[PDB]
Amino acid sequence: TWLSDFPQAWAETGGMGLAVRQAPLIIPLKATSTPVSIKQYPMSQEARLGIKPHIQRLLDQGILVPCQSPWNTPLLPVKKPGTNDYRPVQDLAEVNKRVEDIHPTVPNPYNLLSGLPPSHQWYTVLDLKDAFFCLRLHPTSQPLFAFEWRDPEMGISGQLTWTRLPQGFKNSPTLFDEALHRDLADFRIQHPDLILLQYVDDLLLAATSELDCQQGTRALLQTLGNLGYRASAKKAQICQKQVKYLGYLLK
Repeated sequence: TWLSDFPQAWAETGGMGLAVRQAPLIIPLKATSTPVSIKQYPMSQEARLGIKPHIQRLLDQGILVPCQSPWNTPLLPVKKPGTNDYRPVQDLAEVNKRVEDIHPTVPNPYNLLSGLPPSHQWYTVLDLKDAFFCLRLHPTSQPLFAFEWRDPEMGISGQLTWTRLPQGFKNSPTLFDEALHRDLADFRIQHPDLILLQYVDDLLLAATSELDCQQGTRALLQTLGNLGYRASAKKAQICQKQVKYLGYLLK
């Protein structure tokens, strides 16, 4: 129904996204910042083989590429509770510390919803999958996020780094919010009878009736697909009068 019509708007059917209108991002440093190289902490064999699959996937998607840089931060295998699944988690504290700050133009998780008029009772909530990875990193800033990766009988031994905005980077939330705000501006002007709330990668569309919500959602998904974003079809809440958004429950 809603999936078949917009295959490029869903993560499950469109694959990894890529914001086609966003130029590669350059990351400004603080004036006195200098490169930091924290060597990779030793890792249990179970851990390394545990994250290999995630690292390999990332490399297949071209999100990770080999490199060599004077920057380097530790990669930590984070054991998922209950299961024997390890997720690669990088500690960018030392890098975040050296990057120039950005003043979040982000409204607020509360004052946001409080603006919603009671006149719009129909909602559609969407969360974008791997939002940060949809924004590319300019090759000049890529070296900042480098880390070590080695695996004997695998294929490589050295440093890897990201070609997309990484997790753990203090400025990703804001950078993605601003980018998505730029990409969805026209949508707003083209649909003044709809209310569009957006906080980083979580979206809420409000209409004055089930019909407008239906048509508004179709237009939104269409727009997200064209742009290269991907929402979670699994967690989507389409044209409902009661939905949960940002932890809050609406009725």
